[PDB]
Amino acid sequence: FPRVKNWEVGSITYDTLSAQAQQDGPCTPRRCLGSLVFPAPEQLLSQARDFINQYYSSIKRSGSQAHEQRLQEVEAEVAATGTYQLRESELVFGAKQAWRNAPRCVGRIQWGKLQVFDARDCRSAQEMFTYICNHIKYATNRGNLRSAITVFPQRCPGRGDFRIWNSQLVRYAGYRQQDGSVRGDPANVEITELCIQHGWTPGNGRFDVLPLLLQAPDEPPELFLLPPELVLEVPLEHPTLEWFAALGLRWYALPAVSNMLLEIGGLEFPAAPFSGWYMSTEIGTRNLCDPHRYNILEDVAVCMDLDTRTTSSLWKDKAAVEINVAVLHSYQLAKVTIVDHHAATASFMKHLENEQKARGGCPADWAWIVPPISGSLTPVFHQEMVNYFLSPAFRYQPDPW
Amino acid sequence: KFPRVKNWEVGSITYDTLSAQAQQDGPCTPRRCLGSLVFPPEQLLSQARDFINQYYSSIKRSGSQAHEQRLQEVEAEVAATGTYQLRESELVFGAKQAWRNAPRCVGRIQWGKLQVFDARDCRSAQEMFTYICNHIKYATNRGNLRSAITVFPQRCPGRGDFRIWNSQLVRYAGYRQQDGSVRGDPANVEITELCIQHGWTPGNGRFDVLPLLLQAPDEPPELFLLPPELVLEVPLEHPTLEWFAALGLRWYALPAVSNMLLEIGGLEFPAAPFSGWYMSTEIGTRNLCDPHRYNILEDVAVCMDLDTRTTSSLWKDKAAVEINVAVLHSYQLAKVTIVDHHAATASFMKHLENEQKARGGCPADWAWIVPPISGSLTPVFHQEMVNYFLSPAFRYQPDPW
Ligand code: HEM
Ligand code: HEM
Ligand SMILES: Cc1cc(N)nc(-c2cc(CN(C)C)cc(F)c2F)c1
Ligand SMILES: Cc1cc(N)nc(-c2cc(CN(C)C)cc(F)c2F)c1
Ligand SMILES: C[C@H](O)[C@H](O)[C@H]1CNc2nc(N)[nH]c(=O)c2N1
Ligand SMILES: C[C@H](O)[C@H](O)[C@H]1CNc2nc(N)[nH]c(=O)c2N1
Ligand SMILES: [Cl-]
Ligand SMILES: [Cl-]
Ligand SMILES: [Gd+3]
Ligand SMILES: [Gd+3]
Ligand SMILES: [Gd+3]
Ligand SMILES: [Zn+2]
Repeated sequence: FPRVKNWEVGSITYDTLSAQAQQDGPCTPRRCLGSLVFPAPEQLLSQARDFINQYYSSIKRSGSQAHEQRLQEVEAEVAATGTYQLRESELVFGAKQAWRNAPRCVGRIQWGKLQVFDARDCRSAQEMFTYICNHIKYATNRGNLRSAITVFPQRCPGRGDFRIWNSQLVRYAGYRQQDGSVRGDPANVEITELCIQHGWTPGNGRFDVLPLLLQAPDEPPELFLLPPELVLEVPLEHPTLEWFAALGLRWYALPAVSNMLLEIGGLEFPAAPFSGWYMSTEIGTRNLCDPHRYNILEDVAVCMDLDTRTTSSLWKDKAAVEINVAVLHSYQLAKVTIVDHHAATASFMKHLENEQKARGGCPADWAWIVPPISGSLTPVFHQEMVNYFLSPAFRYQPDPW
Repeated sequence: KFPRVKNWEVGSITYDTLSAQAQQDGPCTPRRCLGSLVFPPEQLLSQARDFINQYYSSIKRSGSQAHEQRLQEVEAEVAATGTYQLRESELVFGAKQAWRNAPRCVGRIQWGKLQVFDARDCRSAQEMFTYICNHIKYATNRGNLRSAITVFPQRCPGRGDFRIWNSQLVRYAGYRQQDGSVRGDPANVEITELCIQHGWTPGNGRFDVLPLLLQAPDEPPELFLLPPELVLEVPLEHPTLEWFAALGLRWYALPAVSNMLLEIGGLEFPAAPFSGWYMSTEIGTRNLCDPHRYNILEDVAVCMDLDTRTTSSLWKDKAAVEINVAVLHSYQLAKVTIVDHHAATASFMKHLENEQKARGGCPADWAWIVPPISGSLTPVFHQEMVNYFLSPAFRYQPDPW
């Protein structure tokens, strides 16, 4: 078992949980690919049997009558139907484990506090849309955000997939420009083009909320506009730099990932959007300061009267810190849940300790856990981590187009 | 078998064909990634053969004249003596290649400009001290730093090793207390306790330069007071924060690692101190602000009148940036070579493109290349990287006790 050192404290643990890692990752003893972003009945039975084992351990009924009977129930169903159905309590437990197991999520101290909406009876894209609106309404909760997931019907033989084509429920349009630039969010150029191609009349602002493209099985995707009142947003201002408000920047309250696959016990839910709340660096650092995103860093630094002609002034670092301050101030002013990178990483350390006692380790992707600014100022920088895949899990999946 | 690697800023794709040559297995497996961990008889001929082939290809002389001839003499040397000695030019080429191959080094754009001092005819700590002193004075060069490595005699059985006991040639003392805690540098509490144990008169301050412990084969170590005019230091001041000087902070000009083991063509050099020049985050962020190092971050924030009562004021981030400003300002005013993390990472990207063409890839350790502040503000953050082991190499080794 790998030994894991924390260099700030000097302490040492062994990740015995990694030994149970089911699926395989991208590294070998020849070479590490840790930094890469994107790395049959008997085998369904095998995954199902293991998850069922997990569930019955969690309810302190391991090896019980009910446990054996559920094993045989799942075997009979797979033999007879090629698949099987989760009980509602198993789905709730599966969804929480998927969050708990997500190595790149720094917010996992909260994994047990998750609201699971069971939309496995959903029938169409219209019903899907209503479920999604209710998720957004509940999660947003007028700024006091609540973690949630809505699970749409599972992949099953004979029918197509439910799919949300959008990568998040709230996304700003990215318009390819006259001269070749992008107006709005460049991360969303492709989904923006798909939306117009599917009948959306575009806007031309920098913060135009996209419609949803919702796909029912064996159906073309269907365009749905979100009611403006469900989409809570936060104008960005800076507590001391009054000119900052004249940038006209905004961001939305709810981070709701909608393009990932939820796998539980070998069953695959290709549509299962989940939401929590933002860590301020996602917005302040990545969304606003990535060169390939809104790319405001230089314009802010010029306004700050920094010397932008030499890197050694650290104008980039200074302007990025004030952009992050503005995000935190703006969300607190608006009374919208947000966490800074110091508090989030400090809570993730408590998660790693809880997980050490509970399971013998914690799958964690150092390069995603450490924030994109002030890395070594946070405790996770000095924490060695073991990255591996546990199931239940959220997986990436191809775009449906 | 050739890992695809993407740069997410530009969207460009390369393939790392050089990874196919990786000899020494790393710590990662398909089951788990350990990339974030700091520290994870005639086989000598295959390593020697391989390194000689490397030498002659780099000078367009493969399969010709001196190549075969040199292949035979290394065979003969090992057959007769059980080892071999490097040609001077091979020693030069090997040191440069070990630097070039160092995955954690962001400064490898400089890898072709390296001054190699050949101390292979050394004997006794007194002689080492003279070599180390020539190195320091040459490398320092009145602040116009020049990269340099002094190569002490190789290892052979029956005879003990040459070892420099200090991790670096310049280290500040760490003195324990009537209460456990440390005055000075806590990274060096241990070598400070050894020097004191071996007869050194300790100081009282927080920036006392430690003396050297130099070890000849099979002889106990000898203390050596470094010539005080040979240790160039920089008192730290801030361009606009006048009180920053009064904090009494200093750092030394020359980063000279003196505990790593140079391996070329199967031969091992336990004493081969290499030096270059600092990247400013090394001092301003890690050495001064790590909680287990000088841990000055809150002291500067108090002086800046920052709100240390909430993490969301980003007082840690603001103080951090100013400390880094003060390092860059002080070193520039003292006319001592230094490179900020923006310039350094931009040059590393240049290096990768150079190495893609010259060798089909480059071993890079993402967690070490990305700077410890403002990570995603540098281009290397957005570059996927492949980590693997090539020879010749700088390898870690046990403390000589
Ligand atoms: C409650 C507060 C939450 C916080 C503060 C938080 C924080 C984060 C952050 C900062 C990331 C990195 C995203 C990026 O850099 O693009 C992330 C990734 C992730 N989070 Fe969390 N999250 C929260 C809630 C949730 C919930 C409720 C779930 C699922 C039920 C979840 C599952 C995931 C997954 C699967 C990823 C990986 C996404 C990927 O690989 O691209 N998170 N989280
Ligand atoms: C010329 C300017 C140079 C710069 C700016 C530079 C920069 C750096 C930095 C920032 C690190 C990370 C070390 C740490 O965080 O503790 C590093 C590591 C390293 N450097 Fe360079 N370096 C330079 C020259 C050299 C030279 C001349 C050599 C050898 C001949 C070298 C070999 C290494 C090695 C082996 C490591 C890995 C050490 C470790 O893993 O702790 N560097 N370098
Ligand atoms: C539930 C949740 C909470 C949170 N705070 N972030 C995310 C999250 C965000 C992004 C967008 N990035 C460009 C920032 C990408 C992902 F893959 C995520 F998982 C998800
Ligand atoms: C030649 C060279 C140049 C440079 N800029 N740094 C280093 C360097 C520094 C440290 C100390 N760290 C705690 C910061 C550790 C290492 F292993 C290094 F290699 C070496
Ligand atoms: C190429 C590199 O792996 C990539 O930029 C990663 C690094 N770490 C990250 N970490 C988080 N949290 N989010 C990200 O998008 C990334 N991107
Ligand atoms: C645990 C983690 O791997 C460790 O703190 C590493 C991360 N990256 C680093 N990068 C550099 N350049 N130097 C370091 O000491 C470290 N420490
Ligand atoms: Cl986002
Ligand atoms: Cl150092
Ligand atoms: Gd004002
Ligand atoms: Gd303008
Ligand atoms: Gd006062
Ligand atoms: Zn790895």
